[PDB]
Amino acid sequence: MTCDKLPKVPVPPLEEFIKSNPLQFAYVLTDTFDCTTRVYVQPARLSPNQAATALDIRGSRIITNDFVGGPNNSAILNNCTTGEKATWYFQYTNLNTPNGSSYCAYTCNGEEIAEYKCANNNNGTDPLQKQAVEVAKKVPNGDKIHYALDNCPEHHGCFAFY
Amino acid sequence: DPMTCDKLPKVPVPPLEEFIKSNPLQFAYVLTDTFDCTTRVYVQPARLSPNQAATALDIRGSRIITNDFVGGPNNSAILNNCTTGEKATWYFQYTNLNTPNGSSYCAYTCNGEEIAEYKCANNNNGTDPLQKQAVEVAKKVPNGDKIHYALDNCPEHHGCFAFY
Amino acid sequence: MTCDKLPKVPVPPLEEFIKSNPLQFAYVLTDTFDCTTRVYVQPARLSPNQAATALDIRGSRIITNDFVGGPNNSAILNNCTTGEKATWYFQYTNLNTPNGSSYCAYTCNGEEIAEYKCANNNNGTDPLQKQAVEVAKKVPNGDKIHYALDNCPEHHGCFAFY
Amino acid sequence: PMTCDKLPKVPVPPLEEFIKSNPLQFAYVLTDTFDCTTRVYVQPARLSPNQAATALDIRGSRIITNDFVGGPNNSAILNNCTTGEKATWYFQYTNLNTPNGSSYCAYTCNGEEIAEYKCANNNNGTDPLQKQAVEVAKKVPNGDKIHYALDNCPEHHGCFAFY
Ligand SMILES: N#C[C@H](O)c1ccccc1
Ligand SMILES: N#C[C@H](O)c1ccccc1
Ligand SMILES: N#C[C@H](O)c1ccccc1
Ligand SMILES: N#C[C@H](O)c1ccccc1
Ligand SMILES: N#C[C@H](O)c1ccccc1
Ligand SMILES: N#C[C@H](O)c1ccccc1
Ligand SMILES: N#C[C@H](O)c1ccccc1
Ligand SMILES: N#C[C@H](O)c1ccccc1
Repeated sequence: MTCDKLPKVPVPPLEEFIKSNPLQFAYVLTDTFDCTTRVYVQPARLSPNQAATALDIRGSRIITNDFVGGPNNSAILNNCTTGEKATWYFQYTNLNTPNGSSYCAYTCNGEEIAEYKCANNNNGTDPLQKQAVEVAKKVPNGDKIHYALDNCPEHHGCFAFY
Repeated sequence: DPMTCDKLPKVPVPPLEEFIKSNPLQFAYVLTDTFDCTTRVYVQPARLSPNQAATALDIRGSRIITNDFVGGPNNSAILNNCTTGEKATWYFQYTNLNTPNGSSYCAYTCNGEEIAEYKCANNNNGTDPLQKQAVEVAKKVPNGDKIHYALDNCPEHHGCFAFY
Repeated sequence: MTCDKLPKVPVPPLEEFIKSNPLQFAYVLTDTFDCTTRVYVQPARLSPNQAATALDIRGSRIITNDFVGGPNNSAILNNCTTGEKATWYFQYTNLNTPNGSSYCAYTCNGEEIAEYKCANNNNGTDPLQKQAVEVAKKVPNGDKIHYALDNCPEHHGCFAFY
Repeated sequence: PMTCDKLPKVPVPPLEEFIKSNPLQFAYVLTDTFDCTTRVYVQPARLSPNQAATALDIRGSRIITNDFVGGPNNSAILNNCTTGEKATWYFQYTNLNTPNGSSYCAYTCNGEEIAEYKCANNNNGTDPLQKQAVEVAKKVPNGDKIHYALDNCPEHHGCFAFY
């Protein structure tokens, strides 16, 4: 199983992602997205390109990425700070079930997995996440994939932010 | 024209949904320099949130301030700084969400008779006439002289419309 | 004619300002000092630095700055709420004439005028005020200088305050 | 027993005596409004037809203003510049511009109880007259509300008399 051979389910409508807000990454690859909250934003009223934006929030820090649909069930991300581009795919999505939402996404380095993000708002109770993670772990560099929520800063009265 | 911060208008908090449909907004006028060059995103409570508090995100480049909020009496929103634990009682001077010309509002929090903070948000490049008259009224209360235009000389973007 | 090259008359003795109290600004640059009454205050008895204070009063709002002499006939202001400093000069003073008092003061942003206050207590009848305003308007940013006393709030029995 | 209508009514000193005292702070007041407050007196405007002086009551960034003219029985009649509301005030005592500075205590009455009380000084409350005046006014009806007005005041930013 090489990264480029992973499932690429269709991107849900943006409204499905927004109804899921907010989410937390239960499993990631690199340490960048440990202890992170995901929020999805519609495009600004006056945005000429009408791109949506993904917010990755870690305490007082935030990574932002505009995204648009691309070929082969892909999302193409534009890093708003650096202009860096990346092609992402969904291994699966399971948004807005009666037990909440989960998904797992990935970007590839040819055959290696460059980054992995599994999000949920049900504390990892979705059976699809278990299965997806085990499958992702056996991809080249999938050894790095880890539970992302172990040693996270203490909160000060907010549920989803610190 | 109301004289002190305690006497400003307090319109009903619109349903969260009206705010979320306005996402994202920018702050055209603020009181302290904390909220210059800032984009606001409203977020619904997490599914498993015990208190069902919504969250206001104040995003300035690569930095974020977060505040959970819930309804309070007299059309108040009570905020909880997610990083500090610090509480603040806010009100809306006016809201004008989701018009054919977009959304604007102005919100504030008082230190008694003075204004401690002020946030005028819009997604229509400051063209709502309500916003202009709101800013003029707020400036006249104690400490209101610090309220200023918040979007001069902000950093350059890298491909994104609403973030940098 | 740029702001850094405007006239800089000697700051009169404090007593001359206090004998003028209260004044109103006839012409100002920003909107801040519209519909505003100026009162000058002597240092407190126990003040170590013996700085005098300028009070800018607009309804129930007050802006306060201690000030002291600086070089080149400057007044250095200390905003009492922030500790921010600003360097002011007098374009002219004409205090305590038989037709009352007037002056025009200004603070620069290099070659631009950042703020302008022309005060009087004679309903703007000092011919010096008209010439001074005409000169300052020609300076960069000075196109914003405007008459400050149109459509001010109505009073409830007091002459100088509302 | 001492009631408000029966307190001392010393003559109002000339305005210049108050202006020479500027600025003052209130060490004792009745209502909450006049805590952490600086008092500044202003002469009438040149063009003011009635020539009423003005008292300024400044608390941080907020100012209350009252024109005043002398009335009967050593009274000052105050005109709130924002409401147009009138109040008759008196001085329990004045001690302006001694070699130890200035102090006074003034009051206004709701019949036999005291509606407001303002004890000003520019000497950190060291005038012996001031202690005595306060003890007396506290025993008047409602005078139990009179308190020290300078306990937990906001921190300053380089000015001495304003914050
Ligand atoms: N999670 C995650 C990815 O970075 C992602 C994928 C699609 C759209 C936005 C963001
Ligand atoms: N899992 C789960 C919660 O609903 C949750 C917790 C933190 C951030 C987003 C969502
Ligand atoms: N802080 C701030 C915002 O403008 C705000 C956020 C939620 C409710 C009221 C006001
Ligand atoms: N005004 C306005 C725009 O719609 C706007 C611009 C930047 C960020 C949010 C919103
Ligand atoms: N008018 C005016 C200025 O703010 C100013 C100038 C000199 C001294 C005090 C205040
Ligand atoms: N000009 C003039 C008057 O004397 C005046 C009017 C209002 C405030 C200060 C002074
Ligand atoms: N202190 C005090 C009162 O407010 C007052 C009394 C007489 C004159 C001016 C002001
Ligand atoms: N008493 C005393 C102080 O020195 C003081 C402080 C502020 C204003 C006037 C006077």
